[PDB]
Amino acid sequence: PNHPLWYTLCDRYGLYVVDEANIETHGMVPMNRLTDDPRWLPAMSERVTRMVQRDRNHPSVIIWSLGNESGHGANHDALYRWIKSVDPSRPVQYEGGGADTTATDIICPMYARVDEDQPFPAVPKWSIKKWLSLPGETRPLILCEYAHAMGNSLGGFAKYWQAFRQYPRLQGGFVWDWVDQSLIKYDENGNPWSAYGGDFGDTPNDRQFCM
Amino acid sequence: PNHPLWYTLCDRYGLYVVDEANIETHGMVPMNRLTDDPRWLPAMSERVTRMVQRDRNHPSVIIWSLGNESGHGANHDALYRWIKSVDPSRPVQYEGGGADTTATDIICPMYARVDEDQPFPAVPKWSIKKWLSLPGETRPLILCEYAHAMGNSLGGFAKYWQAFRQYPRLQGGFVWDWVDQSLIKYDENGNPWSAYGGDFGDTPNDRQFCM
Ligand code: NA
Ligand code: NA
Ligand code: NA
Ligand code: NA
Repeated sequence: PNHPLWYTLCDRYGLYVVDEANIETHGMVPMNRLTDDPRWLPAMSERVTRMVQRDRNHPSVIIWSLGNESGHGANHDALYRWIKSVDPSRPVQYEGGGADTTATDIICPMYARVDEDQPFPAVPKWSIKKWLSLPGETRPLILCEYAHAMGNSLGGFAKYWQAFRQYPRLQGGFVWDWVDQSLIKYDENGNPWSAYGGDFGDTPNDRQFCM
Repeated sequence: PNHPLWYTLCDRYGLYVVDEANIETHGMVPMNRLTDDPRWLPAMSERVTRMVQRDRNHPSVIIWSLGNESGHGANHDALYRWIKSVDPSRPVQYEGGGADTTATDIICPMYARVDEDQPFPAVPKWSIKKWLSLPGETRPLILCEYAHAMGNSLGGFAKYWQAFRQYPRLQGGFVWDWVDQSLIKYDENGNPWSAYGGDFGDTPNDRQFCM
């Protein structure tokens, strides 16, 4: 959840908002180790429920998200249903556990390609065109993350937009991402420069991957 | 319907058969002028019912077809349901009126392209990949006709097969077609040659389009 003024500005300037719970357990092995554990349901529940209680009156918020990169655990299904029950006005989405689980109203993959399948075990990223028509599948597809804009990037961006326009159920996506997470450091003369991972003696680090 | 021995040979050698009623009204304007007319329902009914009565015991017949290029009329819907009622063991298909009408269990277009849409009014031929995932669509797609093999042709054949293998619900198609409809004629020296439309003083004719 963002600083509260963000939603005010989105209401007034006009931007659709996905409001997302502060839950990410990416570094767990497997990713859902905590989110499938009932011991962690109370902590997770508050991050979902208290977001809804705060932001439910903002017209800019159109979709609730259960968090990010926390696998798919039973705690997600419980909290999916909680939101559906208290606020039927907004779809609920969540990418973890393969982007098309029982905890999401929207097929919301990250970095699924337009034409190319990436058939990873358990959590495949199908071609978005292919994903829509998998047997029994009927949901809209909106990428929660796509076109990773790291350094000299956005090659193939047009391929996404051609597909979005041709396919009714491909309803777009959210580019990753808006702004480089670089930080200002200063040389001996006080001149500023842009710093990334490892520049603060921080270790281990992931270097330029924050930009 | 074919010569009775055909089905016997398909049973024994092993080929899947689409058994198709002897109904084509292509030259009508619009194409469904007779098939939407209840005065023509008796004649149509016999071409469907007497086919089913004859061929229903052949294992090679896996799909019934209501005919070809007769638009989509109320007579098709009636006869679709008749077959569904008398023989639940086989899907019923029919391409007329846009290939995805209420008279077909299978999306069965003719010459719909792999990636390219052809948005004709009333009867569009969508890209086959796109067709599968149109809102509310769930049926399998098998082209009743594709890859028109007229003369020096079958350019782009590989493109269909790549799509068929990638997409579960793209389950193939039937090439148009097996054998040139050329006829032997004899020259002044009694030497045989292959003839097509117009070579018998037949007019109007459609020349080489029979091959
Ligand atoms: Na679209
Ligand atoms: Na990053
Ligand atoms: Na297939
Ligand atoms: Na022909």
